Amino acid sequence: CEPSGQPASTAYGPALTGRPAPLGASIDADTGAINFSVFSSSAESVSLVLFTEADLNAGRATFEIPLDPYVNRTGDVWHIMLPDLRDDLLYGYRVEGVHQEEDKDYPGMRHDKRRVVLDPYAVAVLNRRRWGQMGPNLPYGEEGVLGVMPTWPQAAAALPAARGSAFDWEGDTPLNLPMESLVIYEAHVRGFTAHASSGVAAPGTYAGMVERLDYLKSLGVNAIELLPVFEFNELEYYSQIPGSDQYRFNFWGYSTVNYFSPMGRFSAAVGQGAPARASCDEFKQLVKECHRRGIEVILDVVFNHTAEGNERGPTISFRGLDNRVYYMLAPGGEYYNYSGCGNTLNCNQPVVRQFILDCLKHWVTEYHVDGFRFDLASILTRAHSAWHPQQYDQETGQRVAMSSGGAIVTAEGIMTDGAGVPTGYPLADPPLVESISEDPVLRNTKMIAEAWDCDGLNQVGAFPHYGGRWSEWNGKFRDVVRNFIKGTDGPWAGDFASAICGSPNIYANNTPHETDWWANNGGRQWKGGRGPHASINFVAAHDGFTLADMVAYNNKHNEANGENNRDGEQHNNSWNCGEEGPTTKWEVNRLRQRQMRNLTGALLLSCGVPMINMGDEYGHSKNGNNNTYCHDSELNYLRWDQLAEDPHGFNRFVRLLIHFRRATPALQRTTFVNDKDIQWHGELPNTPDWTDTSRLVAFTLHDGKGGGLYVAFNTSHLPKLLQLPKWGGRVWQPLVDTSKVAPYDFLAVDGVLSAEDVAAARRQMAMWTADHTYPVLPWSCIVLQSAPEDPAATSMI
Amino acid sequence: LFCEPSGQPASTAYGPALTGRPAPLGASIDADTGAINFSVFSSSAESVSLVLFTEADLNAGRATFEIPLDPYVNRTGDVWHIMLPDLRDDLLYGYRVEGVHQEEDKDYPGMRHDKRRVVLDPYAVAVLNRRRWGQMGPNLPYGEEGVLGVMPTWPQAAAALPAARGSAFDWEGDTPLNLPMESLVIYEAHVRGFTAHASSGVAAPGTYAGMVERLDYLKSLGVNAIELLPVFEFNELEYYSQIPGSDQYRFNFWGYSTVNYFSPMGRFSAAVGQGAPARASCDEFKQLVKECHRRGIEVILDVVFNHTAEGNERGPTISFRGLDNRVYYMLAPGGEYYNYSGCGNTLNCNQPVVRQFILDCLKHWVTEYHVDGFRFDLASILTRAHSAWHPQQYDQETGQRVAMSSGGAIVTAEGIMTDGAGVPTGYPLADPPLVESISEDPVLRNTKMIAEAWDCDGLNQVGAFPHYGGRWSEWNGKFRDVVRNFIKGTDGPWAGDFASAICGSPNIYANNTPHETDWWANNGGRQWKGGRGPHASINFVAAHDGFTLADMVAYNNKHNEANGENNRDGEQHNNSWNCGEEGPTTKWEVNRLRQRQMRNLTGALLLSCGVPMINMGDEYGHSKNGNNNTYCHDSELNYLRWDQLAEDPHGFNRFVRLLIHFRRATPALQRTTFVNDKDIQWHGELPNTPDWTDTSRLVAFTLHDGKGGGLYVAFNTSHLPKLLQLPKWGGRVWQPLVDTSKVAPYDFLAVDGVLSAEDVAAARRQMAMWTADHTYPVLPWSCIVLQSAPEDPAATSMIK
Repeated sequence: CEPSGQPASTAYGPALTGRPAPLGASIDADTGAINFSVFSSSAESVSLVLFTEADLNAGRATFEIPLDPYVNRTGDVWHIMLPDLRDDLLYGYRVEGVHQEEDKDYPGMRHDKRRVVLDPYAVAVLNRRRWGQMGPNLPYGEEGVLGVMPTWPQAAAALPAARGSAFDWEGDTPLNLPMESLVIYEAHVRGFTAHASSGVAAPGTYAGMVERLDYLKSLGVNAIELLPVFEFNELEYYSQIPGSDQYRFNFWGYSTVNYFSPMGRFSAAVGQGAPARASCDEFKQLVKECHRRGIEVILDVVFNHTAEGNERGPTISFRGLDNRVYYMLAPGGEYYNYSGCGNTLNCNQPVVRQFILDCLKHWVTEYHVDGFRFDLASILTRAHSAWHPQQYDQETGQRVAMSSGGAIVTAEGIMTDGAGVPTGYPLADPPLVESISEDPVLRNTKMIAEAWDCDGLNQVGAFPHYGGRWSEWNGKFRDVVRNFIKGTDGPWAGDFASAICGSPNIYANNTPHETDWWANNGGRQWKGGRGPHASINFVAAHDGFTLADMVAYNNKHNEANGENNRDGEQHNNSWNCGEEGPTTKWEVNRLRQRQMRNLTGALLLSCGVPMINMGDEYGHSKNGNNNTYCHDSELNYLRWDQLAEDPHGFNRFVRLLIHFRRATPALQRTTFVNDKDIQWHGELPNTPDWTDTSRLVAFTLHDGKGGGLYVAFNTSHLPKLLQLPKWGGRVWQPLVDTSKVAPYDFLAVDGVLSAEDVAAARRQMAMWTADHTYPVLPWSCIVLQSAPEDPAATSMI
Repeated sequence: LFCEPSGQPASTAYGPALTGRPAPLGASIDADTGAINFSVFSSSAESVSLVLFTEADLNAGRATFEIPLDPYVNRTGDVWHIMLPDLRDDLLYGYRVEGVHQEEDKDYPGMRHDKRRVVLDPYAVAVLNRRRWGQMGPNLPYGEEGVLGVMPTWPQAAAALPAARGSAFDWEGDTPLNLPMESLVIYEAHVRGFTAHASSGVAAPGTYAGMVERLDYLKSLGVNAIELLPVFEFNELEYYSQIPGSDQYRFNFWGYSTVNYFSPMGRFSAAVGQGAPARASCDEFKQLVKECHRRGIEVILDVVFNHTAEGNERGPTISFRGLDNRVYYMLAPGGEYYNYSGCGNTLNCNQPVVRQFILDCLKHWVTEYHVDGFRFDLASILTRAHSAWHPQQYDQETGQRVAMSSGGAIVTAEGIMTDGAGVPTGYPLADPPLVESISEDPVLRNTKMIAEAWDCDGLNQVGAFPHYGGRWSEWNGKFRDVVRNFIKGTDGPWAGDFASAICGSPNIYANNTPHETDWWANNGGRQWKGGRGPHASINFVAAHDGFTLADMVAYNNKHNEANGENNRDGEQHNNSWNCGEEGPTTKWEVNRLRQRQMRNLTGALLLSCGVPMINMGDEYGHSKNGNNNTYCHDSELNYLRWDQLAEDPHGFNRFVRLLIHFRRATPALQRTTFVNDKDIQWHGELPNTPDWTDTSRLVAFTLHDGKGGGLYVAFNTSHLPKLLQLPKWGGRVWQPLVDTSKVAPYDFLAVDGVLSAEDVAAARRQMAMWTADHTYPVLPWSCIVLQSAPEDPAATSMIK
């Protein structure tokens, strides 16, 4: 409120002291001034820097306002208020302080007054407006020139909208659909409509996606999991791929530049010159429209590492604000690398915890988002690295060097979190995860863990989940289903039956392996208290093989990632069904058509929550590449042409199976099935094969009202005759048979089958079903429905 | 000279009688004069009178006129004859024959002349007596002086005069069709049964003309030959009486008891029932043949030359007994009737006059009625040597007949009767001159002959009936037995035997390693053992006698109580299985199994080489409630049920119809030579691995079409289902057609009023992953027929 001394300019009035809360740029409700607030415990000086867009493009600042360190600062939070500020300016911060390479008494200090760094709380960011657009060709690294390189030009943050109104939600609320009801579709914003066949107005944008959303409503999906939509740099490592005319993009976006700003290069409007805040409203429009169609939005989020990399990466934000607070560091200043990406965010140090939590609440409150999937979630359980606060000489006024550079170490010099835990140690009770799990703003927000990291920490089945608040990507489900369905000796039959049940062997298991450290110690308290809906089941996802390719290649084919690449999963549990890649051998193609459906049957006929990889609903292929992370091409694009074509009726199959699952409450459970819910069979009723050599799993599943389903997967290379369990006064009726050419693979009424067609196809087999016999082809899958016995069935149609 | 008056005066109805002529036998129009010549054989008669009737007189048991023939003028040798000019056309005729009777003089055994009777000319062109089916004859004081006729069920009969000159039937260019035997599919039908039911909806139910109105059904069914049960005049009231414990009366319904061989059964004629002259039955029958021929349907007459309606000595004297008993019937030296027929008498088939009679009869039906074939009831009797007597000798002065040693019976030294040429009477001849004549007569050379090659005294000649160079086909009783057993699932040689049956029974008609103890096959039969194709085999699973097709899958044993004889009558061993319960049931699994078994039996019948015969009603599931011998019932038991047919509740009639047409479109099944290892190949659950063991429950085969294609057929008769591995023919795929596991209409995937071409294509693509794998699942007690098509990989893409 008081003036802090800095003079007015053409763009704003005399600066005021301002307030530390809220962090970020906000409008003062009293004066209308923009209050600016940014944390840094390590900075000696801080300047607010403002840009016109032209100045920003040119690598030049328009205005600089030095903050008074006595008046424009409260504790570790710097703050200043600028009244009557031109609201089309953009902002950042020049932060001066020590640097370890210029004084080694200060490991972990990495200030650079030549940089202008981004407000971590930036509501929208501008740097480059169009996807793939290179930044300007400035003489970077010279006096007064802002930005790092053409791939990393100067970014700036948008100001709060002073005049004008907010977005009209029209009563929109997050849907709060019960977790167990979900069918999740993993999609990429750009890849969903970037392909020419998409036919939309703004290909590859938030606005483009809205235009094709009816597809996903028609497909029967009720949740979309978006790949990272937080601002990232797709030109991060832009270079020509060695031995190829293609260029290397960071396509997927698992390398976040700013966590509060939506990705501008997914915004049609920003691409066309709109103000940077336009992307905010384009994303709000998208969520609104997903909700109109009964589709939840789950954001994939990456709080385990940032785009700044290690010391050889760019100073964009955290590193130049306060490197010691934001990143996991050893006492020399080296970056712990549990993320496998160069740095590891300091998740559980207090300011960082608050940042992440504020970020999640921001996306829920401002964008009405329904859930978060946390990439490499194990990192969020690890103890942070602490440093003592900087000492200053009262006489000299000067900074005072400390023992071990002020790293809080053990007697053996090992980094510690300040409270006795060695840095990196996985916590039974991580404060961040507890905060996420218990914050009231997030209480109806779904939380999904990918419960491992890149240093071999694996917490699946015992992520700290605070009373059922977290589901987990179930990678065991993926490997089990792939092994069993291709036909593989081992324990895969038993393991598969368990997967059908929602993997209670993983989520309700209270007898950990003797060698599993986590499950025996920190994870033990978390080994129960969850039902099947904690298992996010998937057969494929953005990384790894597609469904089609899983059934077409024994080995990966990542040549397009560049000569001398060592990219992608080695152990794929795949089978090419006879020949590597495309082939005219008919028995191969017959088998692939079947195994696509068998794998999908497994996914959507299991308790827990199925996730579908974009494109696997129509047999999308990446030509055997199991790691398309760098390709801005058809390999990562939804192929609207191939979808229309549906040559062997697979998209119809998937679509109908989705809808059939949604309509079957016995598959959508919050408690595990018991011996009265499900019974196991073989070729004979109640005689399951659990042996190493098993090639058959089959089960009945009751609907609670006397009806129910019979399901069987024959993974044998031989055909089988099944004896069906006899239910008094009832017969089994055909629905799914993967041995049948489409549309008779799925006998449901639709635009292709009439109610007559279906009844006729049921009556055809009436002699087989009445006998309680059903013939099944090798590598095939059956679903039957129990119906009231009607002896007139076997008379004339 | 034939025209010189023989002495007998004119009457109000004819001119003075003339000498006449011995040939032709019967009553014929002299061309020039226009007078009626009468000629009848009798070697043993002392006196003959032509007797003439008005129908009123006939019905009142009285002659209208009588002309005694002069023995020295109106006779040449053993043929009595006389000619009547200006004969009135309302008159019918018979013969009063006088001579000796063994009851009155024991010196003349075999003689049974009775002058109280007026007998029927065996060559009668039409017969009149009772004009309505089941109408009892008039109440007359029978047995009393003056009155003709035996009893109300055997009233006086009489023969119609020949048709007047210049009035012949208009065939409109009709000829016998002369279809190749191997192309036939035969339908065994009863004229009255065909339309007697209320549901027939025809103008004249139970008649030749009634049958014409429904011929279309047969053409549409896909049949090209109808085999009519005995169409020659018989008496349906011959043993008329109430059946012990019923409201129904005993009839001779089927008609295997012939009264006159030259005359159509009058009570099958709508016209006779409506009061037309007796010859009306002739034109009505001709019309029927013409109508059959128009539709490409051949006509085959069941004929019963092994015995007659006159029975033994206790039977009625209607014709042959009263004319020349020693000639016409097979007799022992004491006058006893040989009974190889099991019916009281046995016709003396091979004696010369009788051979002439039988030949003349066959040519009559062929020439005058354009008939295409004959099926000989108990045909073995036609191979048997006859009874011979020396000619009667008379005292040249006295005149009196003279008694002879043994009654004039030509006997061995031990007293056994003989045929005159050293063969003992009854001996089955290798070369019976009757059969030789039937086989070689040029008028009959395009006429099909079919033998029921057994009789009722244990003689069996199947595989070796004297066939004169393949001129005869045979009812293959073995086919029936083998098929029945195999299909119901039965341990033994049945799989192997069933495979032989499929091939048209070469193990019977082609081979010649006769069975150790079979006397016929080792002797008279031996020259007949080979030289025939599969077309010699008439295959059947059922016939008018025995169970219907539906009753075979619903009954372990016969239920003939309603025949009055307390279930003693009928076949003892039917090789039937009730599919889990005796009679009508509510048990779904039993009813499922019958629907299949009915089709599997029919498939066996129509997917085998040889000539298949279908029994009327079996094409829709006709039942006689477990009665395997409905010989005596004039009721719905023996009537084509048009109401049940129209209903077709599990689509069985569609199945049978489509399979007949399919067979007929499949030249590989219609052969005059036997298949070899190139024409057919045998399989099991694995290709080329058939099961011929005692416990086998699977016969499967491929049949080439000689155009690169062909068929896969398989019969699983096991109680378990099976997965068949089909043989791989390079560049080709097996396509489904017939699968009795499938509920109709998917039991037969051919286009028709129910399945469109789209539906058929769709149903085939459905199975395309299975057939491409050369894997086919089959239900227990099921049958499939697959067709080889060229490989198309597009089949496993989306249907439409």
